[PDB]
Amino acid sequence: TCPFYKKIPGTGFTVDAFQYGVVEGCTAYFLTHFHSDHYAGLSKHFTFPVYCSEITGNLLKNKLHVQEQYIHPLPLDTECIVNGVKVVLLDANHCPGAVMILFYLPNGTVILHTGDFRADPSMERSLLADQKVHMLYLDTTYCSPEYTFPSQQEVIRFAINTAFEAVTLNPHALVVCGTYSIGKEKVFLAIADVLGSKVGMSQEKYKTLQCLNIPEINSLITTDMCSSLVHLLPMMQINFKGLQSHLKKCGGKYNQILAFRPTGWTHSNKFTRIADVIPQTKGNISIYGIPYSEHSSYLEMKRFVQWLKPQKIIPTVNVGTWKSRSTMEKYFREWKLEAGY
Ligand SMILES: COc1ccc2c3c(cccc13)C(=O)N(O)C2=O
Ligand SMILES: COc1ccc2c3c(cccc13)C(=O)N(O)C2=O
Ligand code: NI
Ligand SMILES: [Zn+2]
Repeated sequence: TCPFYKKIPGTGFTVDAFQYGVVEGCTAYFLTHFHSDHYAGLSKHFTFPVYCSEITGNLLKNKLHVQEQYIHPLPLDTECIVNGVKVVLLDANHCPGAVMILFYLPNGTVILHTGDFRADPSMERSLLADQKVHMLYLDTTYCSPEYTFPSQQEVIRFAINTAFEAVTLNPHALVVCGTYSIGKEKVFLAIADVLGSKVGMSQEKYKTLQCLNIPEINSLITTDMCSSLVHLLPMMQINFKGLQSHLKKCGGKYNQILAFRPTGWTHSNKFTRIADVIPQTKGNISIYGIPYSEHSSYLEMKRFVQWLKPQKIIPTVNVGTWKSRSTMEKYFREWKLEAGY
């Protein structure tokens, strides 16, 4: 049962629809980015063409072992023709390799699928400025006004300052950052840079980062944990028990852990500004939850949609309940009446 919001009308295209078997009529499967809820179903035994960014294609080949004959990477900001239809991939400001897709239908309809994105004013000067867009398939993850969080710049500044202070006060403190999906790499890269260290991680995480075309990555990451003052761990280990366990394995090199858990929005945001964020502490371990989002805030999403002025909006997130659907449609109507389209 492939949902309608993953189908592109007038085409043989689906978007992020790999867990529904052979979709009837689908001649090309697009993947917006390498996140689990979006590539779900893709495996080494997929035998249909997959269209994606170069970075996403690297991850499909090396992490999911999809055969190269079915991986069709496309450059960004470049008009391409897929099965007789003009398409453009645009940077989504989400995770590495994440794209939005512009479809130019033969009948003149223009469709923008945002994939997952964090709307930014720089998108208002992309190839979208040249385009009337009739249908918008919109990442509505945080489509409610209570969803406020700081800029990525502000969050990284807090993380850098917090880590530099803690390690300058105690040179025997270890910094740990939690990760699961790709994305939010700036958190641990910026901290390692201010500490003059490479980032140590597992072989599997190292493999993943090697696929991301990050400039000078070999100067920034390592599998030699002993040489690193900043360690990556699975997000599930970012707790007092998991961190105590990791500290023991470091052989008495460290006597303190400062850990960061990059989250999306938490209602702590509704009460606390980034400068007033405090950690959870138990003994010699402190855990900071930092609101580093790679999705649009409500205000960022509203600004983007009011600039784009689409004729029709199709939400791709929070579609499962009538309450969420009615809430989002109320906001779309508000935005349209305020802006005048
Ligand atoms: C369990 O934590 C996640 C699982 C899946 C995803 C995800 C994302 C952000 C942040 C967290 C997650 C995301 O952007 N996407 O697409 C995902 O699939
Ligand atoms: C199972 O838990 C998730 C599955 C998918 C997603 C997700 C996210 C946050 C937090 C959790 C999840 C998210 O932001 N996005 O985009 C997702 O697709
Ligand atoms: Ni995502
Ligand atoms: Zn997602």
